[PDB]
Amino acid sequence: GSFTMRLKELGEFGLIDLIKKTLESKVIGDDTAPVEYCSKKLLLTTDVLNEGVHFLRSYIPEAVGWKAISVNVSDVIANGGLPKWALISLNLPEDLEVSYVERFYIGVKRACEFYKCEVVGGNISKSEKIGISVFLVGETERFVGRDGARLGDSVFVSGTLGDSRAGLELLLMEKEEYEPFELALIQRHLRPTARIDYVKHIQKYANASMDISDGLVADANHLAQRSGVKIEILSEKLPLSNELKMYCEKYGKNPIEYALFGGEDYQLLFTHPKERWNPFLDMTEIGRVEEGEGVFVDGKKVEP
Amino acid sequence: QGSFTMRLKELGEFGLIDLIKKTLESKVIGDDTAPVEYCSKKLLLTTDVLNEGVHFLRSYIPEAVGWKAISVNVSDVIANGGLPKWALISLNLPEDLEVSYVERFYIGVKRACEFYKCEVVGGNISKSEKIGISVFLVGETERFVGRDGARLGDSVFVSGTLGDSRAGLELLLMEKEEYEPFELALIQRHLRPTARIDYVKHIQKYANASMDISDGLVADANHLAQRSGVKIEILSEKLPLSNELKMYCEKYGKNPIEYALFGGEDYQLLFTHPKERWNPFLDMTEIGRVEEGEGVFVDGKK
Ligand SMILES: Nc1ncnc2c1ncn2[C@@H]1O[C@H](COP(=O)(O)OP(=O)(O)CP(=O)(O)O)[C@@H](O)[C@H]1O
Ligand SMILES: Nc1ncnc2c1ncn2[C@@H]1O[C@H](COP(=O)(O)OP(=O)(O)CP(=O)(O)O)[C@@H](O)[C@H]1O
Ligand SMILES: [Mg+2]
Ligand SMILES: [Mg+2]
Ligand SMILES: [Mg+2]
Ligand SMILES: [Mg+2]
Ligand SMILES: [Mg+2]
Ligand SMILES: [Mg+2]
Repeated sequence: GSFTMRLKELGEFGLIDLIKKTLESKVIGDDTAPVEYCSKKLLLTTDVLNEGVHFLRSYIPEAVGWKAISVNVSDVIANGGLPKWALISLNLPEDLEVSYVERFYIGVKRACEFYKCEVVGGNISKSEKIGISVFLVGETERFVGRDGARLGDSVFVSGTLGDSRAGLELLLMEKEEYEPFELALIQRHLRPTARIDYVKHIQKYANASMDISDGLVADANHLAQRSGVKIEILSEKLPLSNELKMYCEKYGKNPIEYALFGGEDYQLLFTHPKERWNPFLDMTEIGRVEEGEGVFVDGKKVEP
Repeated sequence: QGSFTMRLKELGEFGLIDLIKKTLESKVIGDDTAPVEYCSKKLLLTTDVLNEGVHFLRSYIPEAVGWKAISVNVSDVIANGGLPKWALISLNLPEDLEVSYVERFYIGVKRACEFYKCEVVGGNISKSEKIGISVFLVGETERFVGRDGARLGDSVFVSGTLGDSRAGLELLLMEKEEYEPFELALIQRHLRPTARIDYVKHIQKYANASMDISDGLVADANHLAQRSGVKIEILSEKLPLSNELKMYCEKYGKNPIEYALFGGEDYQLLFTHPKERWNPFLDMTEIGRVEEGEGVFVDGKK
């Protein structure tokens, strides 16, 4: 035995901080990395999907391809940008069916057409399990990160919350038959759609923005932390879908818990004066930026 | 039922890439980097991967792996006529890996970025069983140079010397406690290859076809040849050999020519153009010619 500090002890964000300092980096910290180029800003970002962690080999491949692109396009949109070019690095087992990869890219192709971006390259390496690393390049006239929230700002989110988590739980049940609303939830988990419809809004009005990937509470703390402010959320303001309620009804669950802690919805979390609100978009006011520290819900403070 | 469906192993690496290209209806895929039109210039996107047990061992000096991680990708950018700008590094890391490993990896990354004048602006972290390193690089150029432009009559050049890296890998594999200075040089060339950043202008201005030598001379020359629909004739006696490589072969009874022909990971350059565009102030060596036909030949044989 020797005892040496391991990554596990440091923790995810502790490691990122170490990386940021070692690099003496000033840009690291947001969903994307803004770089100055031709009077505009290019946004560089990357996400990963590993077999056994974010999907199973039994998952429909085209959906996995759709998701791989969507997941990263989500970061770009959350920071006020439009996707442009992407590369996909694949770690593949030599026993995998050729049709799997082909179908994965069919899903990638459809997502790219939908988001109006393009996969221009990538890499292939041999491995035990499937690993998917996506690199995306986007552009914007105004980058919006996690540290620009202003006190008095209202806190917004897009769509509904908790759907993805319920979808995953339903998939885990491995039932041989699901009801329509259950398939809807499963589809939302398996095939999320990045809110590319919010780009202009974020780019023009948000003071602080990011996408909800790990859950509202957890991601709201990063926002509150980087903006050095306090976030007060009202549970009864959380946008809930009928399918989620139906799910929580059938399995004796509490919707609010799914809305606050459910991950992988890939909706947006942004802030700005309530007056900038756009009723044409499905945004919902759920709280506000108050001078202070931490994230509070109905008064009590909740940590990630 | 029975599964008779084709598996990746059967199809092969390049056959897979062709299928991927076809599926995306992509016109750009195929070269070391991907050129995209932007701001009256050409941005170059590219990605390489270093996986534990395959491209390196966890026992290798971390900072060297960090240096190489950046260097191998910058090499692709350089080989297609561009300069590196921004990079992202996605890491698959075992939760029980020493933090010192990661910090030292990034010290190597930092040093390479300062040397090549580019910057790591972000990345990703994921839990895994083994260390996985995926680097993404963005470069920029005024003139993109791919692998399909070789014109007949062109001379075939390479930079530096060849076979050094393979010699270095073999020395590493001997797991000796101490190496002679010349052996450390060889090891240095395998562990910490220096991308040919000094060739950017030359490649950008006068190369009709270019790429870096990573798989090996003959192996990569073959790609250059089929991509250009030309045949490449190389003369072994012209291959650039280093004193330390020759010293190595002398000591271990090896043939420096084989190393220069098949040795991988030197990350030197392979490009073609008229003999008159030769620049004596760069260490390029003419090793062959571009003629009509197909395939790669060495001293007459395929
Ligand atoms: N999963 C993937 N998706 C899309 N394109 C891919 C890909 N894997 C590889 N490619 C593309 O096919 C071509 C070859 O990439 P490859 O990684 O084999 O070579 P390389 O040019 O990086 C040289 P090296 O030996 O130096 O690594 C590139 O144009 C690349 O973008
Ligand atoms: N190995 C690495 N090297 C450099 N930067 C890294 C890194 N791993 C993560 N980062 C950076 O730290 C910040 C966080 O990345 P992270 O991948 O955890 O979040 P994310 O913003 O992509 C949200 P999500 O939950 O949606 O995936 C980013 O600015 C990222 O570029
Ligand atoms: Mg994000
Ligand atoms: Mg990420
Ligand atoms: Mg993300
Ligand atoms: Mg290359
Ligand atoms: Mg590559
Ligand atoms: Mg390469």
